[PDB]
Amino acid sequence: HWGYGKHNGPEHWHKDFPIAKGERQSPVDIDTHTAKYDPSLKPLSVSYDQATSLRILNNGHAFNVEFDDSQDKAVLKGGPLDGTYRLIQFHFHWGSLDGQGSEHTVDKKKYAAELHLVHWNTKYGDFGKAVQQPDGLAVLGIFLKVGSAKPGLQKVVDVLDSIKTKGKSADFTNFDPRGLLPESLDYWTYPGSLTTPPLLECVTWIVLKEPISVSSEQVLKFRKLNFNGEGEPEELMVDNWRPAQPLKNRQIKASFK
Ligand SMILES: [Zn+2]
Repeated sequence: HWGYGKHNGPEHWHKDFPIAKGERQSPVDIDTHTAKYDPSLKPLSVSYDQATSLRILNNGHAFNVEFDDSQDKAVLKGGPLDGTYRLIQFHFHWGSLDGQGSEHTVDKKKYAAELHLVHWNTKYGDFGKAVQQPDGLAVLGIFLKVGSAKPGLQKVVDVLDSIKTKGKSADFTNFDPRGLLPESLDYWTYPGSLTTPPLLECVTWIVLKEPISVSSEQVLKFRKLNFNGEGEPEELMVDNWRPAQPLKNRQIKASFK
């Protein structure tokens, strides 16, 4: 149904998913002049040494790099979080041009793309149970700007030809998500939602302050993916981002001074 076209884009989602107009929707604009340092946040802990990637899938909206989440292999803990959150997948949002593509914004600045590492709270047993809880998910968001290449992204870029169209997948084992992280783990955090239907308000967002750089050639390969299925008219997979939503009765907290 839903997508990012003219006729089915974000501004339409509310008809089928009324929480689209909810109290804790994502993404948001992060105003660096109102987010406040919070000395209570605990250090953040990204433990990806035992991550087992399995497959990469074009779902018609983005591509997901999927992990084995049936044990505590790759987990996020610390920061704002209580307990342990297991990595299930990562995906990106990106633009048709370098001046747009991110979902979150920083002082209204749009980055070229945004990476989402999605993790679910083990206290709820499965992903599908977790998304029904306000503290069910933790999403680590990382901005991408265009400049030098990101070596740890190339293995992703190089498999994209094999998943050009909706419904295609490829084996994608032994990929190390640590190669997608910036140097610093300074972050902003707030409570919000999934940014695609069903838009559930189940996410603790953790948005890193430092972007990673990718090359123009890397991003150009993202933009050659298709929203459509095999043999259908080509619709390039670009501009698969939701714009900023109202902050409402939320505060964005900073991990850093
Ligand atoms: Zn996302």
